[PDB]
Amino acid sequence: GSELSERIESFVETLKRGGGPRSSEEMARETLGLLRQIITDHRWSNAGELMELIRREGRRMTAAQPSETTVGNMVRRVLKIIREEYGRLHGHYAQLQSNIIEAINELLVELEGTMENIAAQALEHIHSNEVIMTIGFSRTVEAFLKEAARKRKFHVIVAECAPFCQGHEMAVNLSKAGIETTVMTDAAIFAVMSRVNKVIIGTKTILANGALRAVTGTHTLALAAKHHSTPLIVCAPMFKLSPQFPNEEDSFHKFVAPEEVLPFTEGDILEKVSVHCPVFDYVPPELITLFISNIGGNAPSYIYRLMSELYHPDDHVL
Amino acid sequence: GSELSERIESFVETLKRGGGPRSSEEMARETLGLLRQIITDHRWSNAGELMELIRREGRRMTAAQPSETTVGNMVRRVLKIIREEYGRLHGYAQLQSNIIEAINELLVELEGTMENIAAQALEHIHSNEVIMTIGFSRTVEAFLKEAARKRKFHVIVAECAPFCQGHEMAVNLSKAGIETTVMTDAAIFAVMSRVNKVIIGTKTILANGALRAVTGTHTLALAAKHHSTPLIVCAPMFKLSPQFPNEEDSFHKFVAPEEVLPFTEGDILEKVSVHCPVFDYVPPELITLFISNIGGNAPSYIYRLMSELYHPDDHVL
Ligand SMILES: O=C(COc1ccc(Cl)cc1)N[C@H]1CC[C@H](NC(=O)COc2ccc(Cl)cc2)CC1
Repeated sequence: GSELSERIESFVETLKRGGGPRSSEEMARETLGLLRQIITDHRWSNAGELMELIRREGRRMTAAQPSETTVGNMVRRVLKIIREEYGRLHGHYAQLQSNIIEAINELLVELEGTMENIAAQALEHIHSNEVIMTIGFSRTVEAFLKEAARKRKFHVIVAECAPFCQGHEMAVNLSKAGIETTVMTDAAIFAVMSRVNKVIIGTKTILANGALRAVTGTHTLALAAKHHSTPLIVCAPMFKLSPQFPNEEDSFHKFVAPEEVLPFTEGDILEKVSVHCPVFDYVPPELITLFISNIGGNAPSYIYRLMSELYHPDDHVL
Repeated sequence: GSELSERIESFVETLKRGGGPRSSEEMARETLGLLRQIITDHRWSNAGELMELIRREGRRMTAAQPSETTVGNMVRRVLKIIREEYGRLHGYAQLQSNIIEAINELLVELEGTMENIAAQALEHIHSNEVIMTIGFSRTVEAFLKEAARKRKFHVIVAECAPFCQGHEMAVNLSKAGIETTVMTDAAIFAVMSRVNKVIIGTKTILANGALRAVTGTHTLALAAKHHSTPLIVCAPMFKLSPQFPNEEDSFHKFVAPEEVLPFTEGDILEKVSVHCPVFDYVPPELITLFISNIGGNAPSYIYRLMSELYHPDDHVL
């Protein structure tokens, strides 16, 4: 009642103001915790009432932050879990609720071991004396490289990000493990692409056609990798996979304050100028060669089947 | 007279039978020596008579071996030299000493082409590089073996399937310590994902920037264009020819098929058709840069060298 509504409002305001929390795995875990706290302290007679309640709350959760699609596709996965449970129990009040609770429990067990499965399958994608290229900062590709460097010797080129240098902390965290990290700017990508053997990156949201939104500057990196025919690796978990089509809905990129690009101490020229800072960039599926998740490797021409294994087409509008 | 005739006939037979001599530089030197020897002991009143005489002997020399056009383009170079000398003397008796000193300075230019390629080789090799090379030629071997004097890099040598000529190049580069790796011509696209740039040579550069070379390098250039790696053809100026590709279908030099399928195979050698082309055709769109003794040139610039070393009248010879 009161505790649920204040936790929902604090969740909406935390998604509205900034990045709370930092990692996406803790955000997915607190989304599962919010959904289970909602379903253990509510009353429903039919499964469609719970479906409409989760739809109404998920509309507010995507209206809080449209760029953060992790809560949206997590709500959609929970909705398809509700649909599968009602289908398997239709062909149901306490047994159904216990089945949904244990399904959310085993989903949390699956969610806790995504990074360890990606690090375990990292050994069959990295060979010795290799040139690795990574843009931005994410713990998935960092655990990938720091597990592949336990038995192999190779080189990682960590490119920073031009609005805010998020690759510097990743570079000083990888160089503590001794993987010979090379740091450069965003303008040298094609200027290093003649020597890069394989590009291994992460992403923010896997779209439905195999496309992906990610940190900005990686569409250029994927274009240079397609130009130089180097294979592209996406170390992404199974909660960054969303059915939101790119050209279907608006508000694709997340535009932030232009102070990180052009500071306020520039002068009188800040009135007659128009400075934009898109923190996210769109990459088409033809520039992607391989996705790597906890269940293994998949083609970009296979992601639809994962949709057919994780999402319902009636829940795409939410 | 007699000495000229027996030397010309011995040259025709040693170009008809096999590769005599071995490298292209010494046979270009002996071709220029044959041309100066056949111009010092003849009598002519007009330059057109010597033009037709050089044309007839060049027709005989290309009829000796059509795929070996170094003698043909050197005959064409001597023809353009006597053409420009008759043009600068026309606008009458001192022409012979002019052609002798022109052939002399051409031989001085031909003696110092590989050292010029080695001098300009320093701006194309960086440290900790990988290098792919197909076939065997002394130009790219000398290139790498002096570029490794100040740089540390790697050389991938892919052997040739008709004649395994990459082996002597691998053991000649490994004596200099360039960390060369020997492989077949079969994992080229299996290794093209790591090759940074490809240093090769050629046998004959055509007029449109295309080139014939040792076989398997058209596939290698297709892989280099697929991976967008720069292709560097280290070739001198006597390997430049105006012979267009679609010209009477006598492009490839077909050799005996025992190196592909031996004679001890059995009864299946009757009902099979085994071909062995030693040369292959590479279009100019798969080439990024040519390296000659005067420097580097685009494949979209070779026509100007065709306008600077040859004349369009002498293309039929
Ligand atoms: O040292 C580095 C660092 O890479 C970079 C670091 C920073 C930047 Cl900006 C650019 C590149 N990379 C090495 C990785 C092995 C490779 N190759 C070899 O050492 C051996 O070459 C071979 C040999 C055989 C085969 Cl089949 C393939 C490659 C050379 C370059």
